[PDB]
Amino acid sequence: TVIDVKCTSPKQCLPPCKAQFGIRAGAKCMNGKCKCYPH
Repeated sequence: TVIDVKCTSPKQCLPPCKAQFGIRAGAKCMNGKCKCYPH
């Protein structure tokens, strides 16, 4: 998934990823915005 969590690092997208997107869900950054892994 992609959220409009704007990023300097994966860190700041990891709590929304684990919010709504999944149990062990992960997050990384590219182009200043998140690319969330819902697993």
